[PDB]
Amino acid sequence: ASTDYWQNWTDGGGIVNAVNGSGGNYSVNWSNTGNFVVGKGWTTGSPFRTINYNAGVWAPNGNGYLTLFGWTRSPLIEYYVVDSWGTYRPTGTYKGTVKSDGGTYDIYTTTRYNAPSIDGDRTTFTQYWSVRQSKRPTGSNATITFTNHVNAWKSHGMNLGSNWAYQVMATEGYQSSGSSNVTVW
Repeated sequence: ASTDYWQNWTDGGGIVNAVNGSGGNYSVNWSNTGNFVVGKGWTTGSPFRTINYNAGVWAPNGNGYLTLFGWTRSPLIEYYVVDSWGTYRPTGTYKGTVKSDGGTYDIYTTTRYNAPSIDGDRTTFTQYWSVRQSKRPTGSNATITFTNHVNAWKSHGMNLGSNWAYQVMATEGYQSSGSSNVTVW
């Protein structure tokens, strides 16, 4: 499907060279950054969407995530479906696991305090995570059947908001360097 949203946010630290390529393709070169999130997807997320992607390049030199990323409002929730990472595997409060698209993911919840949110400014919000137990190989056509995650989360009392914001396959980094090239559809 044609992506219609381009996500390019940085807290201003270091170098983040994000390129908005043709179609659903994008690339990022980053160096000694603070926190940043880049990716392509849809302006309005959906719990029934099936995300396809191919990371032709996934080379983080430190903390970085290759992950589905999105937000909902009412309540304000940031969610993730992490397929690969760099030197640090994200974790939090363990809830359970979910099997989807050939992999097994751990379900976690965390909370951010006085952190930047989608609406700008700072606030406290909850984060929902699905983190693969082992890194998913890249360079191949991968699929993320989001409904499986949404349903698994629901079974653990992890309900998303009623107002859906953007939903994208992104590259997120934190005080690191690296490169990535991803195509989303």
